[PDB]
Amino acid sequence: MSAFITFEGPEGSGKTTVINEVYHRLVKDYDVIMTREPGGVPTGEEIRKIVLEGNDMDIRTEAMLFAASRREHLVLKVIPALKEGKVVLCDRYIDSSLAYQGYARGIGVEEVRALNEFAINGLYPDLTIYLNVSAEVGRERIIKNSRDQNRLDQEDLKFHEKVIEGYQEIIHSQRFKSVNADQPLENVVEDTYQTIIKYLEKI
Amino acid sequence: SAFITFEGPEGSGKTTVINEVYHRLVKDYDVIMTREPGGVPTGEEIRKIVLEGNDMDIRTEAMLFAASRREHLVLKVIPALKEGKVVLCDRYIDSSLAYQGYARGIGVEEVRALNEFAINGLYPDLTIYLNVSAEVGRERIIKNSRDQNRLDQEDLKFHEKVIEGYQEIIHNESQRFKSVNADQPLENVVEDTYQTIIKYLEK
Repeated sequence: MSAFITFEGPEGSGKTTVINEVYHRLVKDYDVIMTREPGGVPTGEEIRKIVLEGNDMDIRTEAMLFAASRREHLVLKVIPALKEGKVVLCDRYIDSSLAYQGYARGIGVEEVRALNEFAINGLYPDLTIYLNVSAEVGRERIIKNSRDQNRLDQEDLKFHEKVIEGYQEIIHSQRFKSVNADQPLENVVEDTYQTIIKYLEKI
Repeated sequence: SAFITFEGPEGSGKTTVINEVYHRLVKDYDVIMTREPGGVPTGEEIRKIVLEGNDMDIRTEAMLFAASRREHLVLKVIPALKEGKVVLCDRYIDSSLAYQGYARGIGVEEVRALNEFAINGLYPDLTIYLNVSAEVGRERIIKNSRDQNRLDQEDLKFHEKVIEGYQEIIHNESQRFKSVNADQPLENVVEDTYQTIIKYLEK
């Protein structure tokens, strides 16, 4: 049957790699799609461009625009797939907004949750993989992946720590499954894949 | 000194923009503009090998363009930077990544490795991305083509892929990147680019 599976984690958690590798394994046996907001949905792309073009934009305005883009992605892409009985793998969803805008940026987690409950109208994921990386491991991955940087500055280090603190508060319901993302990526992929098959096959 | 690159797909107004921005900048800054390989003889000779090729392997092409890029860098750009000049360049590593790495399918991590070898740590201080939507870009190309009234399918698909490659590169949110809305009339694209550059130089 259908399943809406989201992937969450801070920068440096291996998330992009993980979702892609898992998608490539799952597609052999499941009617699966992989997406990331706005996912090619034109209204979502237009909304997101307003944020990209913003100049010192108010963070609550940004959050509302992201929530609107989220809804467009959900109604025009995700829900149609779930109605066809597909497995939908989504790279970031409500929890990202809560950790980044709510906690790290300081709007407030409850405030951003209220906004996002309006946007999703009850459509919480069936399963959410939290790629649980420590700040230090994540930092090295971020430096490695960053084309132009060899060390992170203090502002970036602190923000990364605050995002992790936020996610830790959020994950402390049954939809969340944590995977140890401090392991080599090959193991993070394997643990994630096994977590998902157990959910899908109800074993 | 500042090394500033301009990037964007065909139909982004790049040629017009760099030329007009340079004209204004010359009045107030010690600045030069160069079109890679910039008349550097070795860079030109290396490039000619590609231009005269017959069904040449794309990796061979990429390595030759990288060697040509390095000659431009060591013989023309770096000496100008060392003299305190601002150097505007019409294409650089982001173009190779979007075109060769993503669109032509060599692989982004592979082209990144080659780019890194070629530049030996010399990243732009500032990169202006002329962010055009595929549809406006398409229409600009048709407008500027004296021999075509419509683009063929293959060319449309390739254009879309290059834009998608650039979108992945700016999703990385590196501070050197600054996105300019290239869907606007060119007069506005020029103005926004010029204001972006002066803000950086006066910081």
